[PDB]
Amino acid sequence: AIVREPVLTGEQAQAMVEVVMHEARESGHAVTVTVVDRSGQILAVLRDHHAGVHTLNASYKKAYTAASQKRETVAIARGIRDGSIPSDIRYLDPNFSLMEGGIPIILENVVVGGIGVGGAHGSEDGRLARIGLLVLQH
Amino acid sequence: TAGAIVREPVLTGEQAQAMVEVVMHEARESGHAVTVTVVDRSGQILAVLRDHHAGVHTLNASYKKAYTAASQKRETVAIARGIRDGSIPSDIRYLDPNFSLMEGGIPIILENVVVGGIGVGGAHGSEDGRLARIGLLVLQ
Amino acid sequence: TAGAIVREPVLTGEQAQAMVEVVMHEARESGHAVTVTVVDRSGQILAVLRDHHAGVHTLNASYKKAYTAASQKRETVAIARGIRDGSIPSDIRYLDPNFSLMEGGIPIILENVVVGGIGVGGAHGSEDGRLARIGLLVLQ
Amino acid sequence: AIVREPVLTGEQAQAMVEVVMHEARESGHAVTVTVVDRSGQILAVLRDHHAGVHTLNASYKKAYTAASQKRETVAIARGIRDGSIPSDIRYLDPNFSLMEGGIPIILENVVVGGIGVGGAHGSEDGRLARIGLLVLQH
Amino acid sequence: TAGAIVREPVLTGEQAQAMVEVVMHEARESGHAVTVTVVDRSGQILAVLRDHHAGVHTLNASYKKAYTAASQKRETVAIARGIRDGSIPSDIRYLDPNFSLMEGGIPIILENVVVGGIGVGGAHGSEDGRLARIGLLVLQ
Amino acid sequence: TAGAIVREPVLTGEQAQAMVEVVMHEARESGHAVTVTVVDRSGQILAVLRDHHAGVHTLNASYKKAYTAASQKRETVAIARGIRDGSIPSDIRYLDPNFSLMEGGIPIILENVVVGGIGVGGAHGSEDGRLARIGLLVLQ
Amino acid sequence: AIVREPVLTGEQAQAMVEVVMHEARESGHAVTVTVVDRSGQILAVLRDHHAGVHTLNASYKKAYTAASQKRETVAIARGIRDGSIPSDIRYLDPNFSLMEGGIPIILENVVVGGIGVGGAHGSEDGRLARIGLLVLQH
Amino acid sequence: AIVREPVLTGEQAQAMVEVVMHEARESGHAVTVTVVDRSGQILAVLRDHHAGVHTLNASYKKAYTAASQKRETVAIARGIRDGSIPSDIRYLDPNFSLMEGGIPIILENVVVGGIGVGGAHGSEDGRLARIGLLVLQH
Repeated sequence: AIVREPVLTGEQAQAMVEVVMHEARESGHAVTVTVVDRSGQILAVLRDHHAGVHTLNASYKKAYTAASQKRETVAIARGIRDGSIPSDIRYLDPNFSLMEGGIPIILENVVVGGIGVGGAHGSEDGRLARIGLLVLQH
Repeated sequence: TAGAIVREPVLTGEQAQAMVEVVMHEARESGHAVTVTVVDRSGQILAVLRDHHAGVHTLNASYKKAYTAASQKRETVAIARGIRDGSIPSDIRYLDPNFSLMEGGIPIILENVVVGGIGVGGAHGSEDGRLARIGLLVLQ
Repeated sequence: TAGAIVREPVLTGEQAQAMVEVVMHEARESGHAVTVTVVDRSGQILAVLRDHHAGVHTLNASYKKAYTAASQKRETVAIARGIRDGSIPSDIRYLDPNFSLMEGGIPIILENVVVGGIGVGGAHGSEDGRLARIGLLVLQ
Repeated sequence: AIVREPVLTGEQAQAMVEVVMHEARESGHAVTVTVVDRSGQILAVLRDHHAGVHTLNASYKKAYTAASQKRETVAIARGIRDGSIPSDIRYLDPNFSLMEGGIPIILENVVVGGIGVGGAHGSEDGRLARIGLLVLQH
Repeated sequence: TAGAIVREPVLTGEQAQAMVEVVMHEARESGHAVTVTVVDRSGQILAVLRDHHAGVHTLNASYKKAYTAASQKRETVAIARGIRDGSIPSDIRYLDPNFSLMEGGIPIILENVVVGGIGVGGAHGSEDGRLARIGLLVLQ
Repeated sequence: TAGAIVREPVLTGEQAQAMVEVVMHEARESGHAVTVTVVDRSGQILAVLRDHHAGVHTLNASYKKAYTAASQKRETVAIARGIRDGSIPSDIRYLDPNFSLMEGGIPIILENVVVGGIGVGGAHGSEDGRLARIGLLVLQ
Repeated sequence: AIVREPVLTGEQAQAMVEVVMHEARESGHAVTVTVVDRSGQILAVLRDHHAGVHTLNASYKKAYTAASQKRETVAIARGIRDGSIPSDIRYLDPNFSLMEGGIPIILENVVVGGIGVGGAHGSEDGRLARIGLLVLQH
Repeated sequence: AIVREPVLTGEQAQAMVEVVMHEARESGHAVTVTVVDRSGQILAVLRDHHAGVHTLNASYKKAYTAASQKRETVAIARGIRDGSIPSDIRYLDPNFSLMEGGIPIILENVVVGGIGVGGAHGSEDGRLARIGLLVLQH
């Protein structure tokens, strides 16, 4: 039969990046935020004019990784460090980043995409990404 | 800004698998050595089957056609005809490195939503299209 | 050899964000499913918004148009017309893998300096250009 | 003179991926399985609609690696860990993955391709890949 | 589903080596600076020899021709002629990034099975084809 | 098989530097915003200078022209003219991803040996060629 | 309103690479020096005819990395080694190099690009890059 | 003035690969040997029909690395291991491999290219590469 599941909308992606960039302004950070769809393809990007261009790749990779692994990128890093996850996870996919700041996006229990932030270093990247995610509480 | 949760059909792995299986059966019965590729709605592979006597280029050909049909929401043969009749600019060829405007890609539609694409390469022209259409039949 | 420090306008993240927001609003009001991309003057993305019903190719299409307009300092539609009228050699198509000579990219200018480019894909031809122009209006 | 060797057929590749996806259903995992030919080029791929897109790369890389190295990817990982294999093996080829789940395919003592599975983590990836391989017992 | 074990000829490293050696000898005797490339049936290199006075582009040219001939199972010159006479759509050019539809690639056949391809670049047109054919002679 | 040691001229870093310096001086005096690129005989960069008002595409344009001229051992403008007059097949465009058959690349020759290539982009057509030629003058 | 900031000029990039190559001559090293703009795109490259072609990539990556991270590449290496920076910083961007020899270029307190040197190994690469940077004192 | 230096000829590259493949036959190994020019661009490749396709990349990367670094790839590996070479050398260039089997080619004291072998594992790769190099004694 035909399976129906939530799909992450352009409007939802836009709302997330807008909130993240507002918070990044407030905290004085120069970042990029990226939201990807279920299959890792971009729905939204916003970059600050003082954010280095690496933050485009950092944020995309984190979003992609979280969307595909269905776990926060920080958790994967923690898992390699404590020996529970093989370190070769790093090389599984050229779009992988295990730096903190990627979070999976779930709607009605289905993974529908990912959000990633780069430019503020790990802790703040994670804090900002979470603020984006929380726009979609349901 | 965010709006409501939107739910849409999803092309399942089982559906993609059934499509490639029926296409390969028809290709063998018809005398063609092909690759058939099914992609999701974002152009990412769900299924590939290649005949060992199909050239490796058919991996690229079938993928590109499937990608193109999914993204353009049109059959690749229709785009080819639009380029020829001047209704579509020829520079469409260079818009995306995964584009192929050769016959054999068809969008996959469930409940009026484009959920993916199917592409076939190796059967030359019209037979790639016929084979791709065979794949769609398994969803009916 | 080095000369003096030169200061020029910078397209801000806020400006790029405002541009993509207004373009997406207009696209939805107009009946188009698009991606809009804004790049800095070196062709590196500042902002992207994509409609979930816009094909993934529109990511590439909009980026390429934005890149092309920023680098060439001309609207992509003007380049397309120059190729057609013979004033621009067709091999311009192959000069850079990020080039698209299809309508919908426009340079972004502040205080007479090209500071970036905007590109739109998914609305077919003239509407991509109209939408890109809407983005420029937010800077005025 | 002219050397003749087995060649992995499309039918064989198809049979392997079908069995793997059946078993993955039964075990409740969302994976991709990929089979490659002797020269690392795809013959078959099947992905579950809940499997992240990284599993395309993971499964391909594992299949490619096993086909070219003529050993299971898990064995290479084990060998780096115990110091018998130099760690720079990781960077020899951009298609390499030393994550468990790639197995070489042998017919009549000749390496004819590789099978790889990604999406279930190492142990289950290996279990699933083996089920695929066993279709070709002779 | 799996069927029987199928055995086919394999182009050996010794055969590929002999082919490139004879082609380079003929090229030097003929006044050409070339690269000759032999690929296996999946388009992966078995042998390359380049003259130090052959431009590096001849690495790409010879590889692409060898790949194309192996995958298409036809001489690249035959494909070029089909594009010109309208029997082959020109978009074949974009189906695979390793395609070259310029003369100089020929499929390698052993016991009626395509086992690889040979390509030559640097001798311009018909001489690339003649040189590629010289390589085939060593298998007889 | 190996033969004798062969010695040939080498384009030095100092020579490549002098070439790009003189080209940039002439470009500024002439009213052009360009990139000039010099490559070694294997197509690998020795020198690049870009004007901050030259679009980033000129990095690719100048490199491709320099590469093409070094590898083909001909001026890119001569290749462009050969395509137009039918003496060179148009598929030369797809032989190598670093090819540009637009005017502005010239081979660099020392003691009758091609030792590299120079390419210029950003000055449109004939001025790219004139600027590239200025670079050659510093070797005399 | 409209923000105005310094932009690294072609003339400035040229002056930097000329000075670096003069010093490299004097010290007997075969290097490449690369200068990139604010967004990591090349403004200048000079390579010695005895410098290996890897120095093109080395110098570019170092320049890019320094421009985007706003810190010297040597500092990032030091930070991974002492545990203050997560090692996965290495994989954030395919243009990253944490080898010594990249330095950010600042004009009037704004990061406007990066300079990188490769071919002399770390210490000398750093020394040469600094000589380039010092051309722009203000 | 005009500098003249040796250039590695096609004939020299051919002679090297022929000797290596003869020795590989004799030793029962399935390898690829690659010779690159001064700027890392291929002059010769020979692969055995039982050598995995990764050996194309392995041999090229080793040849490229040795040509550009002007030292054997085994030496670089040794140097990272003993702490004399920073480990980030691995990421300087996408064509780098620090696996044993790459050797620089020198003519009249000038580095003119590199030879690399892959498929026999490190020690034998190095032994085979050396046999190739020795064709050019002068």
